[PDB]
Amino acid sequence: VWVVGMGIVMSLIVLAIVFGNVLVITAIAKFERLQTVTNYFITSLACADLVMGLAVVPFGAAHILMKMWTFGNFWCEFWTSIDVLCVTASIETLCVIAVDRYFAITSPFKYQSLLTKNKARVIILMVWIVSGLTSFLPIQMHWYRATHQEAINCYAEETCCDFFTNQAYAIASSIVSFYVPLVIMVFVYSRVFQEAKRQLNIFEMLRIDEGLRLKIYKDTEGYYTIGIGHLLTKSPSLNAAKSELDKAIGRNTNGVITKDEAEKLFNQDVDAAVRGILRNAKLKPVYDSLDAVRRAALINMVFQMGETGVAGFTNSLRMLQQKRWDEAAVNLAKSRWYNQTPNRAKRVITTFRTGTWDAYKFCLKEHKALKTLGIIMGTFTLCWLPFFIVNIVHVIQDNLIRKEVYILLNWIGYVNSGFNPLIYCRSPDFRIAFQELLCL
Ligand SMILES: CNC(=O)[C@H](Cc1cccc(Br)c1)NC(=O)[C@H](Cc1ccc(C(N)=O)cc1)NC(=O)[C@@H](c1ccccc1)C1CCCCC1
Ligand SMILES: CC(C)CCC[C@@H](C)[C@H]1CC[C@H]2[C@@H]3CC=C4C[C@@H](O)CC[C@]4(C)[C@H]3CC[C@]12C
Ligand SMILES: CC(C)CCC[C@@H](C)[C@H]1CC[C@H]2[C@@H]3CC=C4C[C@@H](O)CC[C@]4(C)[C@H]3CC[C@]12C
Ligand SMILES: CC(C)NC[C@H](O)COc1cccc2[nH]c3ccccc3c12
Repeated sequence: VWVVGMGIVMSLIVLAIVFGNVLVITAIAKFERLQTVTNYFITSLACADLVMGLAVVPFGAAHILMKMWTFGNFWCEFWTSIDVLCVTASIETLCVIAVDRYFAITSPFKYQSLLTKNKARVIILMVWIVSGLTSFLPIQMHWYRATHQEAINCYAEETCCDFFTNQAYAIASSIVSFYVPLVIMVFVYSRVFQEAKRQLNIFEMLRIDEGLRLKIYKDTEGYYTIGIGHLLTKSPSLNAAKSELDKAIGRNTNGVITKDEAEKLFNQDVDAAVRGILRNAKLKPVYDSLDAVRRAALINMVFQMGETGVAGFTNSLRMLQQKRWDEAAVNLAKSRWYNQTPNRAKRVITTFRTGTWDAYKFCLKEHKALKTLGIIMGTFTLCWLPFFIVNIVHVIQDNLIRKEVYILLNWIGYVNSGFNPLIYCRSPDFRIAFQELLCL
């Protein structure tokens, strides 16, 4: 009675997919900084969604509104071949991203790919080549067709294009195209989240709660600071901070250093804090009585307040040595250090209390980047898994699943093509990128 409301919602979906994915593709094409191995795979993923929104979803909406197929038999064997192609090439790309992110975090070059940009193009071509054989060869050679009468009536009729497949195809094609790359993706990327948390480091811990500024700034106390929380001087003079900066770097800096020399200062200060923990008589027994995680929290305090200041927590150092983490967490809260900087002290106290990195989960920028990739994979799973689960259940018990439920679940996977550009807005780098492109 009212197909307009359904038709308008469908028209807004096609527009959101074409606009959103062309926006992602152009950002990677125009900006030199975005040319990376991951964004190459993002382009392959965005191209799959673009062909989805151009050549698949519009004809799928016309098929629903007209209750028939008005584009002929040739286009539908193609429309179905393209539809299966974009879903296969999407899950395989995600599987390649999860595997590529695994080797990046297990390598010494943490968060950086072991592939060159030319190898990434070779993998993408192979992905579409293998996906092309999986999607086109069964459809064009008619390896999918069923044998019953209702299916043969739809094949011989040009105005009917319901996707009837035999049970062997619906079982095999779902497993080889979707389930196998999905299970590998979920398993491998589950390990990336484990390694990111397990390989969490005091150098990344201090980077999180003190940031990085390669130009001179003032900290919460007003003192001049540069790098990763490297105190230059407590004097209000700016030449004094600049003069002390030149002595540490060995160069007239004018208050500006690079990241290569900012980390060298950071590595010096961390070693200075550790060397001060071992020399101090009060901190030495506590440090030897701690695991690697709680050792990092103790160096975090010494990094911020100095060796003499951390030794002042007389009671807290008793119980951190006495393995009584919960009691030490309360005394650490009752301190000027908690009142001064509570968000940092909260993360340190939690580290002392739980002995884990729960307070620094997804705080590092690279770990934020890995979380968004997890949302792309998780949302893709939630949108297509009900459809593919119903595929298998329909094969076992044929009478159970109606086509109204089948089309509904298929379109939940259809709207997934527009979610990727929205999820990429979690990145400040794409956010700046599309602001430039949209001229905002
Ligand atoms: C070595 N070169 C880099 O690392 C450049 C450098 C850079 C920085 C700032 C502006 C520009 Br222009 C370029 N960063 C980039 O290439 C960023 C790095 C990044 C930063 C923060 C986050 C997060 N928190 O989710 C995520 C990634 N990549 C991205 O955003 C990409 C991306 C991939 C996966 C999830 C979300 C975003 C693309 C999203 C879609 C369009 C194109 C980007
Ligand atoms: C038969 C028709 C309908 C299917 C459409 C196939 C198209 C969209 C496929 C075929 C080859 C694919 C390309 C293969 C290699 C690359 C290199 C990479 O840096 C960006 C993506 C890009 C450029 C792919 C995008 C999608 C692609 C162009
Ligand atoms: C296949 C038919 C039916 C639909 C239209 C296909 C379009 C969307 C495909 C075919 C080839 C694709 C291109 C292949 C290669 C590149 C280079 C890359 O650096 C940016 C994306 C870009 C430029 C792709 C954009 C999308 C593209 C033009
Ligand atoms: C309107 C119909 C044609 N749409 C198809 C789905 O969007 C995507 O379907 C699949 C993608 C990848 C592998 C697949 N194996 C199948 C077996 C039966 C039905 C769909 C699929 C399928």
